[PDB]
Amino acid sequence: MRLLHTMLRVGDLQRSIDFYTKVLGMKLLRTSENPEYKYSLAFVGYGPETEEAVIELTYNWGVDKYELGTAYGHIALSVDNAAEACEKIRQNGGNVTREAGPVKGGTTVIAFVEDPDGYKIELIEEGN
Amino acid sequence: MRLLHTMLRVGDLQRSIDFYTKVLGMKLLRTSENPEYKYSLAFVGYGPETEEAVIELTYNWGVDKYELGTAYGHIALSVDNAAEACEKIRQNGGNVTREAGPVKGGTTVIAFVEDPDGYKIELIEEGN
Ligand code: NI
Ligand code: NI
Repeated sequence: MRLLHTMLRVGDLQRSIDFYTKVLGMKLLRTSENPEYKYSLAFVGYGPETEEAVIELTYNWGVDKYELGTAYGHIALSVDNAAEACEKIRQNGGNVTREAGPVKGGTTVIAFVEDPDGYKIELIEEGN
Repeated sequence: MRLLHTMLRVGDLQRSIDFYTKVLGMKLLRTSENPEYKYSLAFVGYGPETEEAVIELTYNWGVDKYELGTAYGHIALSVDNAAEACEKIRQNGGNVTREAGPVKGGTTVIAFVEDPDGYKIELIEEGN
């Protein structure tokens, strides 16, 4: 068994695709529409769904906002360069909630940011 | 770059750990506790953190309930036997919201369940 994906509802599909791919470096793997139930999907990721976990973005026609709640935490991604991502993210209008820097008591560089819908993302700069 | 984990706040750590490991077949990869911030964590997954995406279960001391909200969707996992999985889940702390079966106009078998805290999980099956 394997973990396939994490699905998040977004208020604007393209805005989200633009962010994940252009700002975070993922690729748009596939997209679909469901006319019957009025929603669209997009899968974004760093590699093929067959080999690894990705993100499923769901856009319900006409719905631009959701209630985030207090349960869901975040998604953590390995980042090539934390500082730069924060910069890209910021200048790209986003919010950096935790500037890049070594984590408390450790050495690993991490940062926290928010996507366009306010979801939190943890960036961690990390057989063979 | 890769997806590292998805973090979910849980009302009872062991309760969550038992569900993901005993019912879903994941393994407990690591744990930690932090007095400053008052929480404990458990990482569960089908492979080590360096090979796969996993789940970060967060238990905030003395907090046993959160607001799920309407934004967060689910986590999808592959399974060998959706029907069997559903049964195991419904009988061990979970709930089945969508019985195993093919998707309209498809043949791929899927189901939707809820874990002990209400989080949705999508089960995707991989001549009887
Ligand atoms: Ni995390
Ligand atoms: Ni899904």
